[PDB]
Amino acid sequence: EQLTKCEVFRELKDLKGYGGVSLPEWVCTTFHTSGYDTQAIVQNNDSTEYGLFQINNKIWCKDDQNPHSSNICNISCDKFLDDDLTDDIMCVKKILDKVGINYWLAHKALCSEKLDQWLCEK
Ligand SMILES: [Ca+2]
Repeated sequence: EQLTKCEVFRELKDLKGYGGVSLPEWVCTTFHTSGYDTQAIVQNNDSTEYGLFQINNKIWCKDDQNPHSSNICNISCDKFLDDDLTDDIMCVKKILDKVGINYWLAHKALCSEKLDQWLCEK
């Protein structure tokens, strides 16, 4: 499910300013993390990342590949592949509170400058 820039802008409302991260920074971070695809699945080494935010199953959510996950978000990873981003966002908040925005390697590298390009109107 490939969302558009403004659909992401609209759906990530509850993250606005959280942890001091602006909405524009989030639209930018999710693109360079999953390309706006809520069904994105990437697995490198002993880890598989899920959804729009690419939440790993190493410590955030539990899945099949790793039953022994810390599962800090207390949720099955498959819940990060549907169209409802509510539970994804709740988990993102736990990630921000704990490891911070740097979980998303893309934020520092490309989403800390030039943010106006990522805004929407109306
Ligand atoms: Ca979800």
